[PDB]
Amino acid sequence: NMNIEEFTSGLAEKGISLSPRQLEQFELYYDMLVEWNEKINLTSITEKKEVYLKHFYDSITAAFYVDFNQVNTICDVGAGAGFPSLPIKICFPHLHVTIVDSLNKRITFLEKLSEALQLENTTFCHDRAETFGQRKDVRESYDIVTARAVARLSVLSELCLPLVKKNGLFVALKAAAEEELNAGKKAITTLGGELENIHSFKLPIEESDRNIMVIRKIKNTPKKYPRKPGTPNKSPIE
Repeated sequence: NMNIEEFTSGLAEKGISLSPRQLEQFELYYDMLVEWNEKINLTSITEKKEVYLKHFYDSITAAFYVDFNQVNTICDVGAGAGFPSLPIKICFPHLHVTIVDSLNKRITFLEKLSEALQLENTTFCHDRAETFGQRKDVRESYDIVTARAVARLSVLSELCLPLVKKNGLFVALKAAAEEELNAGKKAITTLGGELENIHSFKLPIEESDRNIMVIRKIKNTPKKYPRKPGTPNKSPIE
Protein backbone atom coordinates (compact mmCIF):
# COMPACT_ATOMS: atom_id res chain seq x y z
CA ASN A 1 0.00 0.00 0.00
CA MET A 2 3.03 2.23 -0.63
CA ASN A 3 2.73 4.58 -3.62
CA ILE A 4 5.78 5.98 -5.45
CA GLU A 5 5.74 9.24 -3.45
CA GLU A 6 5.50 7.43 -0.12
CA PHE A 7 8.38 5.20 -1.25
CA THR A 8 10.49 8.16 -2.39
CA SER A 9 9.72 10.36 0.64
CA GLY A 10 10.08 7.48 3.12
CA LEU A 11 13.60 6.80 1.88
CA ALA A 12 14.46 10.52 1.80
CA GLU A 13 13.57 10.74 5.53
CA LYS A 14 16.16 8.01 6.17
CA GLY A 15 18.87 9.71 4.11
CA ILE A 16 18.37 7.93 0.79
CA SER A 17 17.49 10.28 -2.09
CA LEU A 18 16.65 8.46 -5.33
CA SER A 19 17.64 9.81 -8.76
CA PRO A 20 15.37 9.44 -11.83
CA ARG A 21 17.62 6.51 -12.86
CA GLN A 22 17.15 4.74 -9.53
CA LEU A 23 13.37 5.20 -9.72
CA GLU A 24 13.29 3.78 -13.25
CA GLN A 25 15.39 0.85 -12.05
CA PHE A 26 12.69 0.00 -9.46
CA GLU A 27 9.94 0.25 -12.09
CA LEU A 28 11.84 -2.18 -14.30
CA TYR A 29 12.54 -4.46 -11.36
CA TYR A 30 8.78 -4.56 -10.66
CA ASP A 31 7.90 -5.27 -14.31
CA MET A 32 10.45 -8.07 -14.65
CA LEU A 33 9.63 -9.64 -11.29
CA VAL A 34 5.90 -9.93 -12.07
CA GLU A 35 6.53 -11.11 -15.66
CA TRP A 36 8.97 -13.85 -14.66
CA ASN A 37 6.71 -14.78 -11.72
CA GLU A 38 4.26 -16.07 -14.37
CA LYS A 39 6.98 -18.50 -15.53
CA ILE A 40 8.41 -19.48 -12.08
CA ASN A 41 7.70 -18.94 -8.32
CA LEU A 42 9.56 -15.72 -7.46
CA THR A 43 7.16 -13.78 -5.25
CA SER A 44 3.96 -14.26 -3.21
CA ILE A 45 3.15 -10.59 -3.82
CA THR A 46 2.46 -9.05 -7.25
CA GLU A 47 0.42 -5.88 -6.64
CA LYS A 48 2.75 -2.97 -7.39
CA LYS A 49 2.29 -0.95 -4.17
CA GLU A 50 2.65 -4.15 -2.16
CA VAL A 51 5.94 -5.03 -3.91
CA TYR A 52 7.31 -1.50 -3.33
CA LEU A 53 6.54 -1.78 0.38
CA LYS A 54 7.24 -5.46 1.14
CA HIS A 55 10.15 -6.10 -1.19
CA PHE A 56 11.82 -2.84 -2.20
CA TYR A 57 11.36 -0.69 0.90
CA ASP A 58 11.66 -3.69 3.26
CA SER A 59 15.02 -4.62 1.64
CA ILE A 60 16.38 -1.07 1.79
CA THR A 61 15.67 -0.88 5.55
CA ALA A 62 18.99 -2.66 6.10
CA ALA A 63 20.65 0.59 4.93
CA PHE A 64 18.91 2.45 7.75
CA TYR A 65 21.07 0.56 10.29
CA VAL A 66 24.28 -0.26 8.46
CA ASP A 67 26.29 2.28 6.42
CA PHE A 68 26.75 0.79 2.94
CA ASN A 69 28.92 3.76 1.91
CA GLN A 70 31.67 2.32 4.16
CA VAL A 71 31.78 -1.07 2.46
CA ASN A 72 32.53 -2.50 -0.96
CA THR A 73 31.45 -6.14 -1.20
CA ILE A 74 28.13 -7.86 -0.37
CA CYS A 75 27.05 -11.47 -0.61
CA ASP A 76 23.36 -12.28 -0.44
CA VAL A 77 22.21 -15.78 0.51
CA GLY A 78 18.78 -15.19 -1.02
CA ALA A 79 15.31 -16.49 -1.95
CA GLY A 80 16.16 -16.00 -5.67
CA ALA A 81 14.35 -12.72 -6.39
CA GLY A 82 17.27 -10.48 -5.38
CA PHE A 83 16.03 -9.31 -1.97
CA PRO A 84 17.51 -7.49 -0.15
CA SER A 85 20.81 -6.97 -1.98
CA LEU A 86 19.50 -5.73 -5.32
CA PRO A 87 17.34 -2.89 -3.94
CA ILE A 88 20.41 -2.01 -1.78
CA LYS A 89 22.65 -2.15 -4.87
CA ILE A 90 20.27 0.23 -6.72
CA CYS A 91 20.57 2.67 -3.79
CA PHE A 92 24.34 2.13 -3.39
CA PRO A 93 25.62 1.43 -6.90
CA HIS A 94 29.33 1.34 -5.82
CA LEU A 95 28.68 -2.05 -4.25
CA HIS A 96 30.02 -5.31 -5.68
CA VAL A 97 27.16 -7.76 -5.15
CA THR A 98 27.20 -11.56 -5.26
CA ILE A 99 24.02 -13.58 -4.86
CA VAL A 100 24.15 -17.35 -4.31
CA ASP A 101 21.00 -19.40 -5.07
CA SER A 102 20.27 -23.14 -5.38
CA LEU A 103 17.84 -22.90 -8.33
CA ASN A 104 19.37 -22.20 -11.73
CA LYS A 105 16.03 -20.89 -13.03
CA ARG A 106 16.23 -18.14 -10.40
CA ILE A 107 19.87 -17.44 -11.29
CA THR A 108 18.67 -16.95 -14.88
CA PHE A 109 16.08 -14.38 -13.72
CA LEU A 110 18.74 -12.50 -11.70
CA GLU A 111 21.14 -12.40 -14.66
CA LYS A 112 18.43 -10.98 -16.99
CA LEU A 113 17.28 -8.56 -14.30
CA SER A 114 20.82 -7.28 -13.71
CA GLU A 115 21.32 -6.78 -17.46
CA ALA A 116 18.03 -4.87 -17.86
CA LEU A 117 18.86 -2.71 -14.85
CA GLN A 118 22.35 -2.07 -16.25
CA LEU A 119 24.01 -3.06 -13.00
CA GLU A 120 27.81 -3.25 -12.81
CA ASN A 121 29.79 -5.61 -10.58
CA THR A 122 27.11 -8.23 -9.94
CA THR A 123 27.95 -11.92 -9.70
CA PHE A 124 25.34 -14.68 -9.62
CA CYS A 125 26.33 -18.15 -8.49
CA HIS A 126 24.21 -21.27 -8.88
CA ASP A 127 25.17 -23.19 -5.76
CA ARG A 128 23.98 -24.53 -2.44
CA ALA A 129 25.06 -22.09 0.30
CA GLU A 130 26.76 -24.99 2.14
CA THR A 131 28.87 -25.68 -0.94
CA PHE A 132 29.52 -21.99 -1.65
CA GLY A 133 30.86 -21.31 1.89
CA GLN A 134 33.48 -24.04 1.70
CA ARG A 135 34.95 -22.67 -1.54
CA LYS A 136 38.46 -21.27 -0.99
CA ASP A 137 37.83 -18.34 -3.37
CA VAL A 138 34.78 -16.93 -1.51
CA ARG A 139 35.06 -18.16 2.11
CA GLU A 140 35.34 -15.22 4.54
CA SER A 141 35.73 -12.81 1.63
CA TYR A 142 32.77 -10.37 1.91
CA ASP A 143 32.40 -7.09 3.85
CA ILE A 144 28.73 -7.77 4.48
CA VAL A 145 26.67 -10.91 4.06
CA THR A 146 22.92 -10.29 3.99
CA ALA A 147 19.99 -12.63 4.20
CA ARG A 148 16.30 -11.94 4.33
CA ALA A 149 14.95 -15.35 5.18
CA VAL A 150 12.41 -17.32 7.17
CA ALA A 151 15.23 -19.75 8.05
CA ARG A 152 15.87 -20.47 11.70
CA LEU A 153 18.64 -18.14 12.92
CA SER A 154 20.94 -21.08 13.82
CA VAL A 155 20.64 -22.44 10.28
CA LEU A 156 20.93 -19.02 8.63
CA SER A 157 24.05 -18.24 10.69
CA GLU A 158 25.80 -21.45 9.51
CA LEU A 159 25.12 -20.51 5.90
CA CYS A 160 26.08 -16.83 6.24
CA LEU A 161 28.84 -16.32 8.82
CA PRO A 162 31.47 -18.46 6.97
CA LEU A 163 31.28 -15.97 4.07
CA VAL A 164 31.89 -12.85 6.19
CA LYS A 165 35.45 -11.48 6.32
CA LYS A 166 36.98 -10.96 9.74
CA ASN A 167 35.53 -7.74 11.23
CA GLY A 168 32.77 -7.67 8.58
CA LEU A 169 29.01 -8.00 9.23
CA PHE A 170 26.29 -10.57 8.85
CA VAL A 171 22.95 -8.74 8.54
CA ALA A 172 19.78 -10.82 8.92
CA LEU A 173 16.41 -9.32 8.00
CA LYS A 174 13.69 -11.15 9.93
CA ALA A 175 10.06 -10.65 10.99
CA ALA A 176 10.46 -11.63 14.71
CA ALA A 177 10.98 -15.74 19.20
CA GLU A 178 13.00 -15.89 22.45
CA GLU A 179 13.73 -19.62 21.88
CA GLU A 180 15.19 -19.40 18.34
CA LEU A 181 17.12 -16.26 19.24
CA ASN A 182 18.69 -18.15 22.16
CA ALA A 183 19.72 -21.06 19.90
CA GLY A 184 20.81 -18.46 17.33
CA LYS A 185 23.05 -16.66 19.82
CA LYS A 186 24.91 -19.88 20.60
CA ALA A 187 25.39 -20.80 16.93
CA ILE A 188 26.61 -17.24 16.22
CA THR A 189 29.32 -17.57 18.90
CA THR A 190 30.39 -21.00 17.58
CA LEU A 191 30.61 -19.65 14.04
CA GLY A 192 32.90 -16.73 15.03
CA GLY A 193 30.29 -13.98 15.31
CA GLU A 194 29.08 -11.57 17.97
CA LEU A 195 25.59 -10.09 18.01
CA GLU A 196 25.94 -6.28 18.02
CA ASN A 197 22.33 -5.12 17.72
CA ILE A 198 18.79 -6.19 17.10
CA HIS A 199 16.77 -3.33 15.65
CA SER A 200 13.01 -3.74 16.09
CA PHE A 201 10.58 -1.60 14.17
CA LYS A 202 7.39 -1.77 12.10
CA LEU A 203 6.98 -1.67 8.36
CA PRO A 204 5.21 1.57 7.39
CA ILE A 205 1.50 1.42 6.45
CA GLU A 206 1.05 -2.30 7.22
CA GLU A 207 2.66 -1.79 10.68
CA SER A 208 3.94 -5.38 10.77
CA ASP A 209 6.90 -6.16 13.01
CA ARG A 210 10.39 -6.38 11.60
CA ASN A 211 13.75 -7.20 13.21
CA ILE A 212 17.20 -6.65 11.76
CA MET A 213 20.07 -8.44 13.46
CA VAL A 214 23.61 -7.10 12.98
CA ILE A 215 26.36 -9.56 13.82
CA ARG A 216 30.07 -8.75 13.77
CA LYS A 217 32.56 -11.34 12.54
CA ILE A 218 34.99 -11.32 15.49
CA LYS A 219 37.00 -14.49 14.74
CA ASN A 220 37.42 -17.08 11.99
CA THR A 221 34.74 -19.71 11.41
CA PRO A 222 35.82 -23.29 12.24
CA LYS A 223 36.68 -25.29 9.09
CA LYS A 224 33.87 -27.81 9.65
CA TYR A 225 31.26 -25.07 8.98
CA PRO A 226 29.22 -24.89 6.88
CA ARG A 227 28.51 -28.62 6.99
CA LYS A 228 27.40 -30.57 3.88
CA PRO A 229 24.30 -29.39 1.90
CA GLY A 230 21.24 -30.25 4.01
CA THR A 231 23.13 -31.02 7.23
CA PRO A 232 22.53 -27.55 8.79
CA ASN A 233 18.78 -27.99 8.19
CA LYS A 234 18.68 -31.56 9.53
CA SER A 235 20.88 -30.90 12.56
CA PRO A 236 21.18 -27.15 13.26
CA ILE A 237 24.19 -26.19 15.41
CA GLU A 238 21.85 -25.21 18.22
